[PDB]
Amino acid sequence: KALSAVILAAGKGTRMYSDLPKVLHTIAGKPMVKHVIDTAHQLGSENIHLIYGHGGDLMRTHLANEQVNWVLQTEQLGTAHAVQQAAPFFKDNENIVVLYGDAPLITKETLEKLIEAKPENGIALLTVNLDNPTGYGRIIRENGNVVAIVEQKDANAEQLNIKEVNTGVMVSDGASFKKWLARVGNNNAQGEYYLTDLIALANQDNCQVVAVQATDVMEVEGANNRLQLAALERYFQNKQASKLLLEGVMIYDPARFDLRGTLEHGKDVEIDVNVIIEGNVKLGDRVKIGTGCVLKNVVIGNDVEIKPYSVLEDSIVGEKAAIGPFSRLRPGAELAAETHVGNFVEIKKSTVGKGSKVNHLTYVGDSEIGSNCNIGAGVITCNYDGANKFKTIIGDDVFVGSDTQLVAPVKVANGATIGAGTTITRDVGENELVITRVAQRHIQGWQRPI
Amino acid sequence: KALSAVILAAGKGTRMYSDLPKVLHTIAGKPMVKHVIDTAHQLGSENIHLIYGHGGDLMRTHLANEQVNWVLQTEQLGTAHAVQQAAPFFKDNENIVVLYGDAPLITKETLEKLIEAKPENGIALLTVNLDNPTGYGRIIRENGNVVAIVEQKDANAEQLNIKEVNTGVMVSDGASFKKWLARVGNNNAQGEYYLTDLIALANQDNCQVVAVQATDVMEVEGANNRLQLAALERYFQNKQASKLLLEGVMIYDPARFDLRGTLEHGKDVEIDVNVIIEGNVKLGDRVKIGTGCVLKNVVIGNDVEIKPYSVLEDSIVGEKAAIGPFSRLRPGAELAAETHVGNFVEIKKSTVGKGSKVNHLTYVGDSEIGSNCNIGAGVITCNYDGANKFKTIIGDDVFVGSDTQLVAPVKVANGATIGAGTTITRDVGENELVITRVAQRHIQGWQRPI
Amino acid sequence: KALSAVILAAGKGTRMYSDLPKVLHTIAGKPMVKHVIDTAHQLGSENIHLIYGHGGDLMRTHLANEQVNWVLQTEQLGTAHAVQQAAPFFKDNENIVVLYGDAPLITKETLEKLIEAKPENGIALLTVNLDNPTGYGRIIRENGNVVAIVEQKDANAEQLNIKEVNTGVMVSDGASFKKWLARVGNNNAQGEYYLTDLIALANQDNCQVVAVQATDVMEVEGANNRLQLAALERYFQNKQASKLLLEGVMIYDPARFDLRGTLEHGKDVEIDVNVIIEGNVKLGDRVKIGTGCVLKNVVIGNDVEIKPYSVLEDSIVGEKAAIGPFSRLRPGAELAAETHVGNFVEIKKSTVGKGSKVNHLTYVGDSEIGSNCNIGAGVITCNYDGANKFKTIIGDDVFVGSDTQLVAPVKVANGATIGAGTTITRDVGENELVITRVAQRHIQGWQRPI
Ligand SMILES: O=c1ccn([C@@H]2O[C@H](CO)[C@@H](O)[C@H]2O)c(=O)[nH]1
Ligand SMILES: O=c1ccn([C@@H]2O[C@H](CO)[C@@H](O)[C@H]2O)c(=O)[nH]1
Ligand SMILES: O=c1ccn([C@@H]2O[C@H](CO)[C@@H](O)[C@H]2O)c(=O)[nH]1
Repeated sequence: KALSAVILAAGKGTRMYSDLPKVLHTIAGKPMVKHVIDTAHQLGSENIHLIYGHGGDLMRTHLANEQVNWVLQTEQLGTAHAVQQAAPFFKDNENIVVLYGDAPLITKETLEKLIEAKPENGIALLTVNLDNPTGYGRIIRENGNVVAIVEQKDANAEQLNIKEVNTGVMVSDGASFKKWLARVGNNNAQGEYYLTDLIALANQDNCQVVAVQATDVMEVEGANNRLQLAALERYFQNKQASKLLLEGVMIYDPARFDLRGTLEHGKDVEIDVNVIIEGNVKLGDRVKIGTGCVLKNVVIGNDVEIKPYSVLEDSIVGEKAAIGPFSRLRPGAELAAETHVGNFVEIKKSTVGKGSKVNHLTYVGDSEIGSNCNIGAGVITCNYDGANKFKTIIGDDVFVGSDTQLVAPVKVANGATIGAGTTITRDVGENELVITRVAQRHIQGWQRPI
Repeated sequence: KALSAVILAAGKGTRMYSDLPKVLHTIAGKPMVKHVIDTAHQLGSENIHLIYGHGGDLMRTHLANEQVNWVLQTEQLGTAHAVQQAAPFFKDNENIVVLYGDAPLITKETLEKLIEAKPENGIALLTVNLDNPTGYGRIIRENGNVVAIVEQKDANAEQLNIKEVNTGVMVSDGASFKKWLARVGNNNAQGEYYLTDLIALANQDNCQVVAVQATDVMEVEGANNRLQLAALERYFQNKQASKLLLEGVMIYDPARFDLRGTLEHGKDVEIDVNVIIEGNVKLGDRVKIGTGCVLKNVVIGNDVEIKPYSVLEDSIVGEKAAIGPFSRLRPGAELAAETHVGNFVEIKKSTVGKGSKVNHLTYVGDSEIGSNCNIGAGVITCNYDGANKFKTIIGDDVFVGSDTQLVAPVKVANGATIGAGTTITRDVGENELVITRVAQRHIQGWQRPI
Repeated sequence: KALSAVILAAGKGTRMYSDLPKVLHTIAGKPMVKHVIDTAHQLGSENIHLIYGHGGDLMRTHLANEQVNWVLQTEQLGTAHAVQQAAPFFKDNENIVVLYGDAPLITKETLEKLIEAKPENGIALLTVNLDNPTGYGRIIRENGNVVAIVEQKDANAEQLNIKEVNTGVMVSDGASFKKWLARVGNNNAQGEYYLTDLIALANQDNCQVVAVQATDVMEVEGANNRLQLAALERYFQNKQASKLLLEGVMIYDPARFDLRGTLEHGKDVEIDVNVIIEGNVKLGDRVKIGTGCVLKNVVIGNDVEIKPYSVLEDSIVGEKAAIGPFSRLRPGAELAAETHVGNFVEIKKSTVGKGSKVNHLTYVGDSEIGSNCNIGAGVITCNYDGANKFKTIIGDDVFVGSDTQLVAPVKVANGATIGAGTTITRDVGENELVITRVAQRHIQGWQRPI
């Protein structure tokens, strides 16, 4: 049958000591709540009811394009109250899964088991075994069913030894939720309407609740502060790295690798220590990434080596190119096959054609460079003082001598040769040689401070 | 009552294989002994007696400004002998705490408990529970008192199972120390005067010794070699990072963060992987530090982003500034609000005014730059060959074209415009445009090696 | 008696998802099989029989200079079959040790114990204690001898509890191997000729097999995929770092240090976080390496500081030199004593004499620079457009003003002085001052876009 999700995300997150609400803090570059939404979506959720409250404005700006039902909870009177805000929108005969916006590691596969285990008119409850279950409600199994969740202060001696514990994530049909939520009270030390009480209410109705253990403890872990969040981050990165290693990516040290987005890869890819991969990155076969590199939204072709301490964003690199070390590709950098970009070089919004080299101490911006060009050390594309940023066009087989300033807008045609120390403001023709006539004063017998 | 400390720091540290004495090796950028001195000071110690010996000269040069009594122990005849060197300076009715210069992680809070537990005319002894106590003297409790410390080779079968062990750190009043130290002998396998024997001597006098367990084992851990020192370092950094995370600083990976000094911070600070913070650093609200950055003695204002692989020392950065990646601020760099410093830029002992940008391949040294200036790619401030390093003064709203050499001393007044490829040796006036007249030779039909 | 080794290395390594065969994947920059070969050599092996098959061509190109007997196994019919391929070459009265090309951490010291324990006409079998031995053949000791290796599916209840397990590495004399290998059958679920069966065959002959436990479990661990390989890598680096720390090298964080080759060092060497050492590196006394540095095949003299994010390859650095941060030494860089190389500087195949400084934004290639020179910011050595790369010769006590282009081939004699913004194409004489005569246009009252 159909499925929808409710995600509890209204919390202030006081112990984060932040201007943001609890669930907006990122794991691997994405808000915690976004992880949970995505997981709900790939589960097949038809609707996703997002219970929000604190930092409402920020939730709306940060998650503006999310396909969720925005359910504003004006006061946090308990998890049952929270879910009840969305209950009018539950279809009677759809399953509903309740998830928490501050528990981002929960997997599709665990939630599929949970949903599959749910008996008709009953509940499937996700539990977890802890080594120290102190403080948490103990699962009481009679036969293969949960008959009680006994809190810390009520448990007798033997019940205290139970390691199976309640996570609060559960599945039931919409009609059952509507019925039981109306029966939850707040007669307890905290004065709150707890979703937990649905288990007792289900048992009152002679309805079955079945326990499903989560395989991994960290899966169901929340973060109330940034220390806990950093542990979740590390668990997430390790799991991402392990998957990549098992797919055949050589990662020299998985504890020193960060993926913040998606990585598509070929075979025999080698990624050295302290690399960060951000947004959507695609690497071909035999790509080697040296230590310290940062790649954000890039496509790298087969057989490319990126040497250490290179930073690339919104860029495309063709096969057999060589980049680095200390290279910078800024958005719109498009390097063709067999290009060479070297140390202390910055390329911005420019195309560089096949075989061309830009190997030292150079800025190329808003430019088109053709094939088999030689851009010397110290070359700079610049503009006049004024308005917009105009274009430099360099054709094929051009030599640009070291320390040349190319003053846009200007065009240098095929086969041209420009001498070192030149300032180019006028168009250079095909097969034109331009050299600077220097005037020098030579003084003999100049003794330096000895 | 009053308190003073004795710190044992005379050891050669042979297994460090170093020219330095044992306690001078650093943890988080500070000599191990300096950690212990600081802790003794914040404990409220009136005097701090530093027992030193090996590497005496180096101890004096490295710790010249420390407020300690320099007690030179000519021969290491045992820990009791060491403490006895300082005993003439103990006040009869002050408490004395004995600490070790090679155990830098001991905390104020543990030492406060220890001092509080000390019975009148008695001793408080710091103990620790080990899982493998082999080799260490076992604490023998009869009632709530220590009656013996039984060494490895003397313990019977059941005493060998005791996990509580002697650390050697202890508190007693000055008069008691003077009395008992005179009674310590060296009749043992090593021929040494052990401070340990004070427990036996106290019991002989019908004086009470009380055990106080250290909460954390690493707290009381010493370092005899650099492997052990690296473990202490890692424990220290983890503890520093955890504190920061609990105060609301987002540290992407606490195992890849180093603090070597003090960090003051606002809210919503984000610190990426592999950052090093040195000396005194102050970060405002919403500061983002990218991967690989090194900040030593800097003040960073609100809303500043430092992009990856930037190195900053002795510098000030105003609010909303943007630095990096690959930027270098050397001592005396002062960047105003809303400034921009980009890749492969070095700024030394210079002020840069509000809104100004220095975005590529540039060296600015000994300069004053005003507000809303545009310093082009390839610009260099330089001096004549000779003596001292003179100043370049650039006013407000100045455009400096790419690859300009500014030859100090020189002044460029408000609103001036300098063309690319220029050498400025003479003062430029207000609203003066200076462009270089190039002479070029153009040769048509120059065929390059095809 | 004499010794030879057999190394099993024929495997395809399907789960690496690579074009390379299993054993060619690197640990610390060297193929796994190369580790095992080296270990066999330092053990004193007279012959090393390398059983190879899959990726044969790549094995030959990658290991072309290895002193091994190339034994091509056309089909992998089991470990006994593999060893039998080399058996015709075993000397009757030499010991033979069988090792695996995908288990690179096995040590000389463990293998020496194994060989020493081998009884005459018997076998010494390397075993290991696992906490979860499920799936592995259990060692059955009767007295001090192995009488059976009982596989998982045959073991009774009590045998399943045995933690001692078979590794497959073993030593026996050549004659015994020849005899027993001919008697191994393939009557089993997998249809393979297992080397394991030698233990049963030895017992049939009333020959003694003795177990020798490996001290470290990781020692005998293989890698079937890149996840397992990364764990081996991390174990290896940690062990290398621990050895260095115990020799007196200060490594700020051993988990963030990589050695890929050999390191020779003096005393009081300090290596900050995230350093990579490759090939053969030699560091003198008091060398400090800052964070992020990469050193490949370099010699560094006493008292050199390399500041953060410097990359050095095939270079020599004299005593008291200062490099970095953000410096690049490319192959053939030779820096004399007391030199200074600064940020965004690239030096390639050049000698730089004593006391000389090259501190910013500079490329020096194919050059000789003498002593006490001052190479200004923005200086570039370049060539004419044409063929080979010619040499720039700068003598002693030369000042080269900022942004000078030195156009090879050219010579600048002792004591010469070159002004900023100069293009040098002609030889400069001793004590010659060369300054550029600029022509500038000055326009007063030029109002910039306000
Ligand atoms: O009324 C509530 C109660 C709890 N929760 C969320 O559910 C999680 C578990 O209590 C917490 O993160 C909390 O913010 C809310 O969204 N609304
Ligand atoms: O006579 C001594 C004996 C020991 N200690 C120090 O006390 C510590 C514990 O023995 C060691 O680090 C040692 O250097 C000294 O300063 N003087
Ligand atoms: O016939 C064989 C059987 C196994 N092995 C190698 O021995 C190791 C243990 O089976 C594996 O890595 C496998 O590749 C081979 O070289 N030849």
